[PDB]
Amino acid sequence: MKLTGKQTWVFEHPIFVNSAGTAAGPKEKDGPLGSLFDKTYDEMHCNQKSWEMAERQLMEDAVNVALQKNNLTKDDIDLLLAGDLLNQNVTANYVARHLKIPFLCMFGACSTSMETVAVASALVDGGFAKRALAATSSHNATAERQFRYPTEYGGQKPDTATSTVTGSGAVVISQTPGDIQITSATVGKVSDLGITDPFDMGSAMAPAAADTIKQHFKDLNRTADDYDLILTGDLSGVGSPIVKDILKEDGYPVGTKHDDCGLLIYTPDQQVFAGGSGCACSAVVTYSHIFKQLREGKLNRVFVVATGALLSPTMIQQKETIPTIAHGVVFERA
Amino acid sequence: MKLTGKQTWVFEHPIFVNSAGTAAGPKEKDGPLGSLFDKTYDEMHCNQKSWEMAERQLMEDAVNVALQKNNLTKDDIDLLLAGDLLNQNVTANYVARHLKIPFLCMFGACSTSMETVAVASALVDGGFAKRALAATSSHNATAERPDTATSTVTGSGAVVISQTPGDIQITSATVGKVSDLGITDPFDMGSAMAPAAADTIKQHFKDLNRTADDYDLILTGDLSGVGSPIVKDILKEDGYPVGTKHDDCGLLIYTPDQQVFAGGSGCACSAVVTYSHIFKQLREGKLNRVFVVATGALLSPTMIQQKETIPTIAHGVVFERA
Repeated sequence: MKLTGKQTWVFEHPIFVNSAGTAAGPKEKDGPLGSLFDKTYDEMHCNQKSWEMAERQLMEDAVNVALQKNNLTKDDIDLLLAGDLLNQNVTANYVARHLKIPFLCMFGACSTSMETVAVASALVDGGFAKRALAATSSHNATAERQFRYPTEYGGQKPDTATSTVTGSGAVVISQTPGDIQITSATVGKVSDLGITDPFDMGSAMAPAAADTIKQHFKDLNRTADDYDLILTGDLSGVGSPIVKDILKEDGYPVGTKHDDCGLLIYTPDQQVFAGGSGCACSAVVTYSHIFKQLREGKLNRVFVVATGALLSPTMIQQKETIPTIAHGVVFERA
Repeated sequence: MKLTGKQTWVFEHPIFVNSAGTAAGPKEKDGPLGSLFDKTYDEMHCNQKSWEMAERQLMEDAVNVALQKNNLTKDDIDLLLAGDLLNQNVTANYVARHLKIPFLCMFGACSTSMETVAVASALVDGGFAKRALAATSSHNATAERPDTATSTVTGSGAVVISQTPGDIQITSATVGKVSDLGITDPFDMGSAMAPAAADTIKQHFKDLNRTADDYDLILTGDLSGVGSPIVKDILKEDGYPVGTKHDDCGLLIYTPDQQVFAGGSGCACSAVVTYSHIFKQLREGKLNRVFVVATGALLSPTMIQQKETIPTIAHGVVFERA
């Protein structure tokens, strides 16, 4: 079987990333990775009438640029796996309306990034799709109309807070040889240690990432030594240290091989509090900077773990806790 | 390859439904299928403090009853594929927190029913999971937050899928694509989803070189009173008449006396009707090959506020009396 261990998929047929596209907003463009994005904007509106339309334009760009690079058209794709953090997945659904590609709407909060890639890889390895397209997007303002710090009460947004990344990433997956190769994926399970504070996501998601990372090592009988980098989605300032401790306390120290996209996307000068977040966070950083590091040879085997928080206002209203999840995928220099 | 045609998956290894569980609310319990549900309630609250907790209890029931029937425990499951129509998928996420089974949150409006089952079948056939659990739920109250309107079904259905022999067998699935003819009226879903169902049904026939004659029944999710006639016309106008082999869950779940307008709707609509009544018909032999097509409308208030249209989609799965 392809299922190895408890939660890990090891693909039999070689699965590769044929092309990757990324688009990002102004704050991203001016960040330390801004020059690596395929498309950028100076205005959050992205030349659109509304925030929702902006996020859509971001995904449109990532998808088209990805298809363009591999000299492909929407008709060369068999499956489309996408999802966004805004309810009903408006972004993906409307973009899918345009692509007219058999659509499988995914959603795992800010872990959608790797969810879509993991299942897409499995469907291409299982022979259900010759070519698959996995995409995700996020917009600072759209996510703000859904949830925001109630300033009207005079309090101040805590340092534990984070800032949603404005951008989108898309990737093309198939059995056709490429520079980057997807070798395994670990599907995570829901974790809930009891966190209730909706403003400290880092500490809430840390356990989920550690769980998935730990189960992944055990499933493949591997350790941190088997990777050049263990990249986490958006644990940011608060969660990064916490995940490194839990891993160490579990006998699987990640040491200095760990890093987080939310810490790489921006610079501590762009007033982004703890660090970056959002579905687009892990996606834009991986599809541009970590794919590149891998192509250039600066890296060989990386483990990307997108983390997500499944918390709604109505639930926190009923004294419920904040469940979290983490999904991981292993990328390697072909 | 397993991919046949444009959008259809034909599984190589035999995939079966080992067990199915369903739970429903009062209006369902008193309907013409009420006696077939595993668990029912007389109060929409389902002995819970809030509507959200009620829906959760509904999914808990369906999952446990399904696991109970096949003498299984949450630890016997490798993958959990569920989704609900309320934003952020609160129901599935919290239920998943309890099952602690590797979770893949799905969402395709009222088509989630078949989406979860189709991808679950593919992951079990591809060898990524020995046992998969697909579930969906819907609650009339959480859903709200003329003669064209519909009424959300209160209930939940769950199924267990694996390569271990069972009474019902899943032989193929057709993944649908987004359709948008231009409907903008958020109160006539039947006419908005009809095209999506017709498209998926048509592509499915062409992919497998089949016709309506190859099925004893073509079941649609919740086209209801308005969409059912429309889908039959489009199919006829396309050279693929479904004739009298068509029926809709929203027309079977309730009786035109329970004041449910056009008919039933919601993720739970197609699920509870299929996992109880149509699985049973198949076990008893009253049916042999059925094609279930769950349809969904992807419309939000904020989008309709910007003069946008209503995109829809339909996913189908072929269940066969093994």
